[PDB]
Amino acid sequence: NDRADFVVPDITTRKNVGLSHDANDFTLPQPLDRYSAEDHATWATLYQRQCKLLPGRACDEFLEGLERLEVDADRVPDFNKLNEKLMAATGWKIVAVPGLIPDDVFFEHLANRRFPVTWWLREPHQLDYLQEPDVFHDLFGHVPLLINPVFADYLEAYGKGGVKAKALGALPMLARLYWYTVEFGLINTPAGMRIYGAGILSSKSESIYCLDSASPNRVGFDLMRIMNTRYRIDTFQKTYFVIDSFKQLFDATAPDFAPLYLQLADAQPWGAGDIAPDDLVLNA
Repeated sequence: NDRADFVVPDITTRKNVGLSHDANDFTLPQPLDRYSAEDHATWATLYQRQCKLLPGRACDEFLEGLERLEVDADRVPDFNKLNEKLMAATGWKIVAVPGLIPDDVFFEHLANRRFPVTWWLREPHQLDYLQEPDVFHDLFGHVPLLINPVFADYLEAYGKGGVKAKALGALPMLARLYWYTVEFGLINTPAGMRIYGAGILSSKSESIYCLDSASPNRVGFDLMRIMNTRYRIDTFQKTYFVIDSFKQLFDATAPDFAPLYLQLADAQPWGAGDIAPDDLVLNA
């Protein structure tokens, strides 16, 4: 709009009217009075649809975590109550945030075993991986995996490294690492390829596509390749990275990343659909 810019408000803005958030850490008390009977039914529908698709697809740790933490199947979970179990089982807790938050705020939470969860739920007509993460993507997609202590330690170390990053170019590199592991990672298991990425596990379409399709590349995890690989947000992934164990992912954070950012700082990144000379790729 020329000069008098009227725009479509995003869902984050509409849902948070009248609500405040901490100026420093972006947290707020979860607004339980804001979920309508309709939102509880949307949660229940999403949860049930994913639980029929996950067998043979989600890694075993994810399934066990959903069982052990008893994530509510029938309504949006009460964060405080879930935290009673999550803290005792893993040392982590979730904190409510309004929607997207600055990277530095996000790293500081992970570094301190706090996983930020957008509190609001998508509306009825927006059932598959919309614009902006919501409570189902954030809570259902990430929280169960924290039950694996190695994956929880990976996230804590990932956060600590983000807190420390200063080199220009470090942020896009860390964003690609997070996207191709925590959001869209696959893991090879004795029983076949399985999924551990939150952006996949909370999405009906991604859950099916990542293990069924011939078009995408499935490449073995390689830290430096991933930090130098672009990703697209509004379409199915063109490459998925596969780990062999959560220990391999954790061990990847062992080195201090400072020298790695400098090494990649002037590199042209790989396209999201490219295959690099040093990749090991899934056979067929």
